[PDB]
Amino acid sequence: EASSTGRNFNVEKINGEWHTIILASDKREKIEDNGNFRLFLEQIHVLENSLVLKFHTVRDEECSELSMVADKTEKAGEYSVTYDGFNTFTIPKTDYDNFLMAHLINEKDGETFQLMGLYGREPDLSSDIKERFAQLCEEHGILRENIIDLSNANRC
Ligand SMILES: CCC(=O)CCC(C)(C)O
Repeated sequence: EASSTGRNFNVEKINGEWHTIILASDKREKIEDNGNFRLFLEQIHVLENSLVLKFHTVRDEECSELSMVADKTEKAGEYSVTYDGFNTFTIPKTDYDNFLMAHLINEKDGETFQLMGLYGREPDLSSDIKERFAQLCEEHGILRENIIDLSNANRC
């Protein structure tokens, strides 16, 4: 297990397929049925100073491809991407082969909100990992009512 902000982090290892398992935010509407941030990650392609992120959005079961590139910032293990405002994110924890936890801060017109996600190499993860994710969300001030499990709706 490693953190993108640590020194033993090997970016190249998060390359490949991933799935959105759980999404959480202190701004629930952002990840609800019609939210701009209810994104289902499909793949991460690691570049020297960037990350190519491929997702799909869903509207009444219809899926649409979406891609974007996040660039490294001045801070180690942190990336930024423009999407409905300015976003910076880090990877507080991942084991490379099974799960990945992300933490993002969005700033738009003086307004801010944070989003945290749990991603898996498989379309679902154990309840222990999910609970461990819920505990990290708590530490960031995000309550369970604002945590949404999408493991049963992440496929097209
Ligand atoms: C605009 C980019 C996102 O919402 C999701 C970022 C990750 C996959 C890092 O959590």
